[PDB]
Order: sequence, then structure tokens, then C-alpha cells
Amino acid sequence: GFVVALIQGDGIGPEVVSKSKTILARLNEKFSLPIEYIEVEAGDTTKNKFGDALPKDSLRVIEKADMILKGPVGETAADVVVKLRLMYDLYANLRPAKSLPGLNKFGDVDILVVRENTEDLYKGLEHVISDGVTVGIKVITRAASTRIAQVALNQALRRKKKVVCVHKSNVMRITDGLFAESCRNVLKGKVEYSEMYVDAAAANLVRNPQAFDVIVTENTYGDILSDEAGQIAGSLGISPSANIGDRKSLFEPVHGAAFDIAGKNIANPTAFLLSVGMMLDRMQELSGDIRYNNAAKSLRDAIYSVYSEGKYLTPDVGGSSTTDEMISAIRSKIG
Amino acid sequence: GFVVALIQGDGIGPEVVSKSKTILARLNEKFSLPIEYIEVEAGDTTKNKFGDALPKDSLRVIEKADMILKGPVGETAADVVVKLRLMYDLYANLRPAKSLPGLNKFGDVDILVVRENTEDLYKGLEHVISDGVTVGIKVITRAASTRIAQVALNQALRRKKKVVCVHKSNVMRITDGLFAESCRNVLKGKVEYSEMYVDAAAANLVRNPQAFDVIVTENTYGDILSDEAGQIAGSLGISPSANIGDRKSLFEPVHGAAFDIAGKNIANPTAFLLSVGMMLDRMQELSGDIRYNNAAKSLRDAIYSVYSEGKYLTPDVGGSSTTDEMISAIRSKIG
Amino acid sequence: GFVVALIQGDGIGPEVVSKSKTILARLNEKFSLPIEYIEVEAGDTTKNKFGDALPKDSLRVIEKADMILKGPVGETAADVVVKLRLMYDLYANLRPAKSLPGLENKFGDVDILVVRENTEDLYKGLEHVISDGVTVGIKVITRAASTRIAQVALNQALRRKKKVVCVHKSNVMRITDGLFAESCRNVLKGKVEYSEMYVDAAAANLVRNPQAFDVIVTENTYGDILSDEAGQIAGSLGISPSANIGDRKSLFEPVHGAAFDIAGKNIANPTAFLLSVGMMLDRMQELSGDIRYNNAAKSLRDAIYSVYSEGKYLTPDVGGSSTTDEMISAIRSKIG
Amino acid sequence: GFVVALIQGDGIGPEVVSKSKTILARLNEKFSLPIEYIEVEAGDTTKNKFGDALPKDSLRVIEKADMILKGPVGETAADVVVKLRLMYDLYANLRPAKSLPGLENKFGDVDILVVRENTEDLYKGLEHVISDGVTVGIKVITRAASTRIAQVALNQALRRKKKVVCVHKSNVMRITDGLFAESCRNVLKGKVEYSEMYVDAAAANLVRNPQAFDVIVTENTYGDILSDEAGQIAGSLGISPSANIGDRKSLFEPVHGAAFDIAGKNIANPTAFLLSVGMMLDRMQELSGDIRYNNAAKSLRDAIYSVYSEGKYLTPDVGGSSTTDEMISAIRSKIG
Ligand SMILES: CC(C)[C@H](C(=O)O)[C@@H](O)C(=O)O
Ligand SMILES: CC(C)[C@H](C(=O)O)[C@@H](O)C(=O)O
Ligand SMILES: CC(C)[C@H](C(=O)O)[C@@H](O)C(=O)O
Ligand SMILES: CC(C)[C@H](C(=O)O)[C@@H](O)C(=O)O
Ligand SMILES: [Mg+2]
Ligand SMILES: [Mg+2]
Ligand SMILES: [Mg+2]
Ligand SMILES: [Mg+2]
Repeated sequence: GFVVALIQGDGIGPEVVSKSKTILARLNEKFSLPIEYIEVEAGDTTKNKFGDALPKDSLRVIEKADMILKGPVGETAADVVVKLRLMYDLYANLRPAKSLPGLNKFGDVDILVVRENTEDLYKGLEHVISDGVTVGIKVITRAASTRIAQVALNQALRRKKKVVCVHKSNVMRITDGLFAESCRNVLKGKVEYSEMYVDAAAANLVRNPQAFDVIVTENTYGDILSDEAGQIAGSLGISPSANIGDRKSLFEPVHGAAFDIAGKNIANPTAFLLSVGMMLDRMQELSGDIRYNNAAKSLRDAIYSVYSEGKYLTPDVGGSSTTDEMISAIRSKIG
Repeated sequence: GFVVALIQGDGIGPEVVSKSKTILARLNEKFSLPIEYIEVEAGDTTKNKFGDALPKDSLRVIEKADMILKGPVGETAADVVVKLRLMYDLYANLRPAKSLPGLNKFGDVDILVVRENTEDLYKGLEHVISDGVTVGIKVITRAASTRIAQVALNQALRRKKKVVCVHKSNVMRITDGLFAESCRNVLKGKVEYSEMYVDAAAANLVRNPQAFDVIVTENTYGDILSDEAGQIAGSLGISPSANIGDRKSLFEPVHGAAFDIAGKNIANPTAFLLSVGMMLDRMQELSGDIRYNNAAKSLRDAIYSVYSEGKYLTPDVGGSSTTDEMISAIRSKIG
Repeated sequence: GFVVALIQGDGIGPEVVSKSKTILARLNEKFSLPIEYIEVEAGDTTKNKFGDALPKDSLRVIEKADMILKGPVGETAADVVVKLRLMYDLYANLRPAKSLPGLENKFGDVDILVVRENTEDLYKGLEHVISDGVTVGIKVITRAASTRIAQVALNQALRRKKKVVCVHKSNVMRITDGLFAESCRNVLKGKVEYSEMYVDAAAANLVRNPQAFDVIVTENTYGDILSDEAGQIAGSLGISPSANIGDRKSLFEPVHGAAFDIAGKNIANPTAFLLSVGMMLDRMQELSGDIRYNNAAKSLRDAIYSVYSEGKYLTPDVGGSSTTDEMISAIRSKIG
Repeated sequence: GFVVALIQGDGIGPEVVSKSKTILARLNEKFSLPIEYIEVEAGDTTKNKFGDALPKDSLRVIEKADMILKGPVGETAADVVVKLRLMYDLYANLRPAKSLPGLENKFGDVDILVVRENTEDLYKGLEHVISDGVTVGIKVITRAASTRIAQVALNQALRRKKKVVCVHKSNVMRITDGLFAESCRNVLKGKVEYSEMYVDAAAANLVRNPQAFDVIVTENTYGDILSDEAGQIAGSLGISPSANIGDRKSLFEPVHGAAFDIAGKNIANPTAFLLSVGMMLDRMQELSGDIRYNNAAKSLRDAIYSVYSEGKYLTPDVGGSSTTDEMISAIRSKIG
């Protein structure tokens, strides 16, 4: 079985996670899933109580858990999710941007961004050098570039066998140059391979998103391209994520805390529920138990039906229903 | 009068610049413009002849000139345009993304990106630290952040008095934090002001580009957002640029060398010609002579008519005509 | 008036500081000095009792104070001294290396002043692990800082033998050390007898002929090393003061450590602390403009030299058989 | 067999190197050493004639060579020596500071070896202007490099008095200097008599009691400074050799400069160059496995010590009245 650290987060995190809990419990029962969810404290409110956004007590629980499942965190998000990615070396950030039926703005969209998740500018090596002068250290390593490119190969083998490596090695000759070279060395000759500058990737996503299968890129570039790709697919409200390392993993929506709609019962739970889908997939592949696959298919079929029918969709995906209405619709289709 | 260093560049640069020359000469004559164009050597081919992509001889001419007007450069572009931005402190990169009539994909679009053009990761402070380990120094300074925010204020005063500062200060607390703080200090209270993380900017550009007036941001973020905004407006083939410093300025398309269509007479000259339009505007504001304004209006009216009529457009903007056909159409409407 | 945070510190720190108070009081009495000494806690003992080497209340008093006067700190010395240097931009570290009369010493009488940039170089702790087994540190050299320290070197040299050597390694560090050297040049050339020396050559040349040097101006790390070398050469390391001068704040301390070995035996030599009180009084003249701090510093320094010159009431480390207390009385008697 | 790029250099470099060739030949003859010496150009004179301090042809020969044997270089010393160090990862800098018989010297007989990490710290020149008046440099400390240098310190100490001091400033540079010290610990503890000393305390303690030290292991900058200090203390700076050891390549040179002052007068002391030939022969034993390089190095070193011991044919800098040429003949006669 699995122990899952469940972090609710801030803004819409609590309402989306707590309402979605009814579906997690229904899957546990219907498919006899040996998964224990333990709620753990992290984020902006947590920082007010403990003085730390990610306190020792929470770390103690997470260290014990197998996996982390979380809603968005607010202003302290770097002290929560970035700290976790670093400390557990959750080096592969997998973000599928996939259209659901009965949405546009771009028709059929299915793009996977594979984002390097541990280096680049994300380790906080920043300093005030002098009055009004600041510096940050960007870090690119062969080790980290090679392993992310390996993840991109594995993913692309399961899709259309096509990968574009996105970087800016024309300007960043040494750092991005090493990244591209490492990617080239793992990928070229095993999949259809190409390279594209990040600025031209941003434009090409808009011009022709159906030209893209797998995108492999660095931390900050992946942050940016995954948001763009997510919106293109139709909404950040439908965009899930897996942060996968060697020993642990973390599952979460791409979207933020959305403080301006918090408490209003219109947040889309789909990104979170799809992240649960990716969690269950991995539970299957680790356990060798088909029940997690059955629960994953029930979940996804349910969401896909709700979208296909199109009566209980939140405003962000073109509907007029509440988070509650959406959750009940999905729940009744399970399972 | 003005002396203009004219750099043709690589890929489609030569054909677009040399064909456009007929319009530059026609404006000089029709409006009695005292502008001398001097052709100077820069880029990939230039590097083969001299050993330097931007040789001393070219620098000698540029130092003498008032302004630089250029086509795209290929693989050595960082040794050409980045070297020029740095050495002349051309600190404001102004990129208007504006729809022309009779294009979509997004209807009416009019967004100005104001991109800081001298620091961030663009100064090439990169090193191999150790076997397989590389580092780059990102630089953000108050001085540079303040002056770009001043340019964004001036531009926004001429438009809808609305500015969004785009950064990633949730993760880059010190560098991006200083950037945002400097922007806040110049802008807030003088224009409608807000702040947005770069990832959410990328998504919001797609979701609702008409919500944006002026975007002020750092070097790399601006590189990325200006390409996305340009495509949204309809094509990188229509996206001009001004690089403005205290003593000199440089005008150029946002797009690259486009080697795969070089020599095929289908490149869109509009981005370059619109960059000439921005050059002439500035000549007016420096000289106090209305003739440059008359030439600028003739040029823009001509291009706008060609687009509005819609018979002589290149493939990138939905037509089927050649670069030649487009140039002759614009030329005959001048002036 | 001035307020002075008086830090007793660790090891011999408390005995030296507290036994010297009677000299502080004498000076205030004889020269009508409006100085208030407020006791502030810092160091290893403070950390054990309060949980911090510099607890909140200590920082509170330090803020209000104009100057800090301290004894040695133990294992938390870096935590205390460095934080204070950076917090209050105490940019000039003044390290005199001067023989006293007539002490046994291998090199004869040496008189050298190291002027050490005290806020940048590698002391800002801008360090990280960037990868498994790879660390990096950021050395910072600025024009403003290098210019400031050279101006200080100018004033000290003019007061001495008009001779400054700028010490660096700009043959290898072309940009950082090159900016330091250039800033020293621009301040010093044409106003003093100026020269430059590579740091490795300086270390050899101090040994070879220490009598050739007057003032050395250099960076944070090079200065840490050359101060101690010059100090040992002069035979004065256990005896010599130091000053860390900032615009709004200054810190004065002996260069010697806590010497836990001899704590409690009533023999610690108070000379270094007392000369650092001498440097404090010099800085009080400058900020206040008044002559009484000068007369006081000269009285103090005269008294000290005379007890070393007569030989009858010295502690054992400088060739005597008296207690700290007996040495202090003798010094105290010669004041006013 | 070995190929040695023989660099004559500048100032006294050419006279010392070329007059020593007859000793190179003697050694090859007497001990059947398959060594080929190929003359390679580098330095100030080379730059003036060819446009580069290390021209293409020089780099071509250096590549093919197993070892570099050089005299001093002038103003281009950093351009030459540093490039070579980084290019060929000559990671161990061996700097002996040893008195010779029986030279006048202030501190008596000293025998100290500095083992200096020779490829990282601040010597990679990772420096820039980041803003008007603000420069930055990147100090790099790696586990691999620090471990390598400690292993070298182990072998040298075992050959000597089994005593190593690791010198650093980890109280201030907690991460870079902390990794260096930790790597030295992990190699050395339990195999030698190990201790650590702060770099400023080391500079003072070398002066105070140089007889206490056997081997010092430290970083690139600290080593540059302490080598020269220790060298002056021993009275051996003009006399002492150095080695820069890499896996595929090694460089041997005197520590003394070009001494343009005395070039052409037939008096330059060839001892430093000749002992660096001694260190070259030690390294040739290790790579080849054969004993003849050892017998040769001992013959050389015996010959040198004996001419210093008899006093009749020494150059003027070490208290004699002979020419370089006369000193070389005397040395040459005692070989084989
Ligand atoms: C909230 C923020 C720290 C995070 C990131 O920057 O990675 C978010 O934007 C994401 O994409 O997961
Ligand atoms: C060609 C490249 C150096 C340049 C940049 O990165 O700025 C280009 O992408 C641009 O946007 O002007
Ligand atoms: C204790 C240490 C941090 C301090 C320094 O490095 O300056 C000391 O060595 C000194 O010389 O004041
Ligand atoms: C000349 C210089 C680059 C070199 C060094 O700094 O190591 C020299 O001082 C030395 O000790 O070999
Ligand atoms: Mg994001
Ligand atoms: Mg671009
Ligand atoms: Mg010190
Ligand atoms: Mg040296």
C-alpha cells in the first residue's frame, strides 16, 4: 500500500482538495485501494502558526510518506514546493497539456512538457552584491541535463517518438550549450529530434501547437512554456503535474492559488483530479497491481464524460456550474 | 541630417534589406530626407571573411553613425546585436505587437513590450566550473531597472496608461524582487499599475491579449513574451523593434534569419519596414523636422493599405505573393 | 557625548575588560569625557546562557551606541565580529604592528600599519553548494570600497612616514584585484610615496626587511594574513590593538584571542585592550571635534609606554612578575 | 623514455638553463637516462619576437612532451604558467623550503614543505565587471580537487616527519573552505599526525616557530602566500625548486624571478633550477618505475649539497666568489 502526504495549500487549494476528497475516498472503496491519506501542514497560513511554511512536523510526515499530493500554495510557494523538489531531488516535472472534449481555442491539443526541476535559477543562489546591485547564479550540470533528457526519451517512446529540446544557447553559450549537448547525446537517433530557441518555441506554440509532441527544457523555460501550453489546451484549470524523482514523487496542479476566486465555489477541480490520475498510474507501475489502473481509468473516463456531456463545467472551461456540481457529476460517473 | 549604419545580416536579411532599399530611397527623394545609409559588415558570412562577426572596420563606421538599421543575423547574432546593445547601452527594447487589417488569430491586438536590454543573463558571464558543471551570473541592478521602468511610463502615457510589470520574484526573491520594486517605485500612482508572474503572463497573453497595454520586463522574459505577443498579433513577419539608448539607437525586426526560406522570395518585409517607421519617428523627435513624420505616415499608410486590400501579402500573413510583389505594392502607394 | 557598548567576551576577555574599567573612569574624571559605558553581552558564554552569541538586547544596546569596545570572543568570534562589520559598514580595519620599549624581539623595533578593507572581498559569505562536491564563493571588489580604504591609508600614512604600499595579486586576478589597485592608485599617487607589491612577495619581504614598511593598504583576506605576520614580526601580537572604523559606528578590540589557557590567573596582559581604548579616543576626537579626547589618548599612551620603559609592574608575558591588577594601578597612577 | 620541453625564459633564465645543460647531459650519460630535451620558447622575449608569450610551435612541442622544465619568465609569467597549470591539470604545487649547508640564515635550519592545490580557488580567472564600479570573482572549491591534493600531502608527509597541517579560513568561508578542510580530514586523519590552522594564525606561527612545521597542505591563494613566507624564513627563496605535478604532464621551475638586474654577469645561482631537475627525476621514477632516475636524483642532490658544504665554488648570492660556470663544473665533477 501507499501513504500519501496530502497538502491542501492556500487560496482555492483547501476547497478543491477537501471537496475532491469525496472522490479519492470513493476510489479507495470501489477499487479496494490500500492508500492512506495523511493531511499535512504547508503554506502561507501554516507559516503564521509555525513560523515556517514547511515546518519540521510536516517534513517528518513527508519523510515517512511514499508520495505527496497537493493543492497550490500562495506567497510562500517557493519555500514549500521548490524546497520539496530540491530536498527529494524530484527532478522530472511532467506536465501534459491535453484538450478535453467540448471545450477550443485551438482544437485538438496534446503536448507534453518535460521540465528539469532541480537546477537552473531555482536553488535561490541570489545576493545583494553592493548598493543597488544583485546577482543570481544559474546552474546547469551534465548529470541533471542527461537524466531529464532520459525521462523525455521514455515519455516520447510512449507517444509520437518526437522531441524538441528548447533552450537559448545562442546567447547562453555555456550553460544552455551544455544542456542542449546533453539532450542531443541521449535523444538524437532514438527519437525524431530537433532543437528550438525558447522565444521561437513560445511563438510556435501559438502558431501551431499540433506540431509538438514532447518538449524537453530547463526549469524557468519549462515554467513558462507549460503555462502557455496549458492555456492553449484550454485552461490552467485542467493542467496536472507529476514531479518524479528516484525515491519519492509529488503530484499537483500547474495552476496557482487563485486568491481572487477563493471561497466562491467556482474553482475547477479537474487539474487536481487529473494529478490524482497521474499518481495512480505511478502506483500501478510501482506495485504491479491493476486495481490502481482500474481506478485511474474510472477517474479519467468520468472526467472525460462530464466534459463531453458539458452540463457541469466551471466558468474557466466555458460552463456555469460550481465546483460542487462538477465534483458530484464526476463522482456519480465513478466507477 | 542622419548617417545610418545599414546591416544586411544573414539568411533572409540580405534579400529583405536590399529589396526594401528601393522604398528607403523613394522616401529620401519624395520627402527630401537628409539620411545617408552606409552599408556595414556584420554576421555569419562577415565572420568568415574577417574572423570577427562584428569587426573593427564595422565598429569604426557605427561609432561615426547616428543610428543602426539591420536585418537579422544568423548563428553569430549574440556577437553582433547583443554586443551592440551592451557597448552602446541601448537599454530600452521597444517591441509593439500590433494587428494589421485583414489578417486573426485573435482579432484586434495592440500590445507594447518594453524589454530591459542590457543585463539579466545577456552579458555572457558563464563558465565551466568543473567537469560537467556550469554556471551563469544573472545581474539585476536598480539603475537599469529604474531607467527601463521610466521608458515604460513614457510609452504608456501615450497609450492607455496601463502597465503590467512581469517577473518571477516568488522564486527569484532578490534579483526579480529588486526589479519589481524599482518598477513599482517609478510606475505605481502615475499609471494604472499591476504585476504578474512571467508564467501567468504567458498564459494570459493567450487567454486575453486585449487585456494588455504595456508590458515591462527583464531581458530573457521580454525575449520570450515579445515573440509570443508578436505571433498573437499575427506574425513575427510584421513585428518591428527599436533599441534605444542615450546616445545611439538601433532598429530591427524581432524575427530571426529564417535560413530555411532564405533565397526563395517569400520573406515578409513588413517587420523591417515597420522598424524603418520607428526609426523615422525618432528622427522627427531628435531633429524637430516634420518631413520625417510625413515619410513615416506615408510608409505606414502604404503598408496598412496593402494589408487592407489583401492581394499582395506573403504566405506568413495568409497571402500567396512574393517579397518583390509586396515591395512594389507598398512602393507604389508611397507617397 | 558618546555611548560605548562594552563587551567583555570570553576567556581572558572578562578579567581584562573589567579590571581596565578603573582606567576608563580615571580618563573620564581627569579629562571631563562625557562617555557612558554600557555593558553588553556577546560570545560563547552568552550563547550558552541566552541561546545567541549576540542576543536581541545586546543588538538593541549596540544600535544605540556610537562605538563598541570589546575583549576577545571564543568559538563564536566570526559570528559576532563579522556580522557587526557588515551590519554597520565598519569598512576600515586598522592593524598597527609596533614594538614596545624595550621588549626582547627577534627583528628589533618594527613599526608597520596594515590598513585592511573590512567589508567586501570574500567576507560577505556569498557561498554555496552548486552540485555534489562542488562549492563556489563570490569575491566582490567595488570602486567605492577600494577608494574609501585608500583614503584611510592616505591619512594614516601622512601621520607617519608618508609611505604606502598597495598589496594585491592583479597579475592573476586581473579584474577584481585590478580594480582595487587602480582605485588605490587614483587616490594615492602624487600625495604619498606610493608603490605596489604582490601579496606573495609581501609575505616574503616582511620577513626579509620589515624595517622597509610604513603603511600597507590591501584587501580583506590579504590583510587578515599580513596583519598577523607583521604583528608576529614586531613581537606585538599579544599586545596590539585594532580598530574597525565606520561612519556612524566603530569597533575597537585587541587582536589577541580568548586565551582560555590563562583565564582566572590574574596575569592576562591588559595592554592590547588599553591601546584599543587609545584608538577609540582618537576616533572620538574626530567625530566630536574636541581636543580632550586627544589629551586623554596621549595621557593613556604615555602612561603605557612608561610602565613598559620602567619594567617594574609588567605582567609575565612581557617579562614581568606582576598581576593584571598591579599593572593597571601603575598605568592608572601615571594618568593625570 | 621521456621528452622534456626545456624553456629558457627571461632574465637570468637563459644563462642558468643553458649552462646547466652540461649537467643534464652528464646525468643522461652516467645513469643511461633516455631523456630528450627539446628547446621551447616562452616569455617576454618570445612575445616580442613572435607576438605570443606561448606561440603555436611552443604549444605544439609542449603537447608532445611528458614534462616541462623551465627557467623564470618575466612580465608574462602569469600568462605562461597559469595557462599551463589549467590546460594540463597540474594540480599539485610542491614548494619545499629547506636550508642548505651551511648558509647564514636568521632562523637557523628550517625544513618545511608547502603542498598547494594548483588548479582551482581564484586562479581560473572567473572574473567580471557586473556594473559600473563593481567586479566579482568566483572562487571554486571541489571535493575531487581537495581530495587529490590531500593524497599528495599524505605521500610527502610519510616521506618526511609524518606531520601535516591543513591551512584554511573555514570560520569565515564556511562552505568553500569547509569542503576543503573536510576533504583533507577524510584523507589524512588516522594516517598522519593531523591538525588544522587558520591561515592568519599560520602566517604568524611560521615566524614564531618555523621549526614546528613539517608539511602544510592548503588552497591555491593561501599556498602562494605561505610558500614565499616559509621560503624567506628558511633563507632559501633564491635557491628553492618547485614542482607542478599532473597525471599526464608535470612542470618544474625555480621559485625565483627573472632577476633582470643581474642578467649577463655570469653570477646567477643555478641551484634552484638544478634542484627542480632533481624533482623532475623523482617524478620520472614514479611514471616509469625505474630506479636509474632515483640514483640520478640522489647523485645530483648529493653533488649540490657537497659543493655548498665545501664552500670553494659558490656564486656570490650564497657567499662565494665564483661564476655560474665554475659552480656548475664543481657540481658536475661530483656526479658519477
Ligand atoms: C509557484 C511557483 C514556485 C511554481 C514554479 O515557479 O515552479 C509554479 O509557477 C509552478 O509552475 O509549479
Ligand atoms: C538573436 C538573439 C540574440 C536575439 C535575442 O536573444 O535578443 C533575438 O532572439 C531577439 O529577440 O532580438
Ligand atoms: C575571527 C575572524 C573572523 C577575524 C577575521 O578574519 O578578520 C579575525 O581573524 C581578525 O583578524 O579580526
Ligand atoms: C606568477 C604567479 C602567477 C605565480 C602564482 O601566483 O602561483 C607565482 O606567484 C608562483 O608562486 O608560482
Ligand atoms: Mg509556473
Ligand atoms: Mg528573440
Ligand atoms: Mg585575523
Ligand atoms: Mg608566488
